[PDB]
Amino acid sequence: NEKDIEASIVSGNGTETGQIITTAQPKQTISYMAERVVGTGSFGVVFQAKCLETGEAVAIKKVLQDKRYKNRELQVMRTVDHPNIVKLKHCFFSTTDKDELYLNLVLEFVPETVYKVSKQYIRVHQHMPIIYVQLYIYQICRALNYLHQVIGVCHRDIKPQNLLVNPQTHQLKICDFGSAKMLVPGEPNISYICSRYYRAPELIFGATEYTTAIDMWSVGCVLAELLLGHPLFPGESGVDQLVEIIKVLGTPTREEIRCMNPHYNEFKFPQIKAHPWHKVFYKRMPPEAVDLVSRLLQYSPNLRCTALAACAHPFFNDLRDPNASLPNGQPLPPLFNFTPEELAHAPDELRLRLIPEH
Repeated sequence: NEKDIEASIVSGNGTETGQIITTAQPKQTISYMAERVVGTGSFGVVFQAKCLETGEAVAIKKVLQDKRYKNRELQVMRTVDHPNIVKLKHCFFSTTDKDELYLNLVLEFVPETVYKVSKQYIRVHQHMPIIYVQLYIYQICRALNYLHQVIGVCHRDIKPQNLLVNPQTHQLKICDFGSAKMLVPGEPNISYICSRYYRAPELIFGATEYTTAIDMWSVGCVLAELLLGHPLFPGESGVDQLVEIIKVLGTPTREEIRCMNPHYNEFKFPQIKAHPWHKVFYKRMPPEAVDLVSRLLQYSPNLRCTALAACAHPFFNDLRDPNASLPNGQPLPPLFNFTPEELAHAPDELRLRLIPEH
């Protein structure tokens, strides 16, 4: 089936064009001038392109087709439609002499990432305004809710580089679903996923039956990173990453290790007392921020927050203000324009806090 298509290339240092069919009843020529790689990954590279027909700049993720492990990326991409997840526009094959097959995913062009924006603030040695922290983290959690509930998929690699940012609207969209999977109880999963800094400690203790909570740990770590202006848990390796977590949270209880991975059994380690959240962040930093960070960063995944619940956290009261705006006067992005399926997560309590009076 598939119904993915071939490309044709025009090359030679002067230009770099790829020609394509769009979709269909009569198919139509669509072309892209390639330019400027803006990221890689273990399988493929993301590069900018100009759609020669329309004019629209786009971001084409060239994925190297190596059997290795699951795709699922295209499967998810086709069937997702939400303001805070990236829109797939087209997909095609970009094969060349010998080598092998490349699958190209033509995504909408969003320039900056959270990683870039954070680097900007950090290199001026001055912290990033809370408004933005609230907007981005809120928009992650919203997207996560849709993924977890509507689509039923766990993104499974929430990291700053996988989060696009419009510098004008300050709209954020989740990127790169190479690691995403519909988590099924019973059928065991891969243990070793998610960038190490943002990796939930279930995955560290070799879990296999894990929930969507792993992504909510990741947003916990992103949020911390935005407040701290540096990675909260900068692990060098799996073991060093574990310790980095222990330095803040303290040593896990046997009950907590149960919740994380029952099969693991004992954990040979001394009992380090937790370095309290209060002394992890500034006195400046809003209590609501620390409260959220702490609820997101727990060992036991069940006690961890859910995406939609997080969205309704007091920390995002500011965003729900009727007079709320970007610091340059311009309005906030779409925040509360929920679809009914988005809010199929029952609680009316939640709904009421979630959508403001306006």
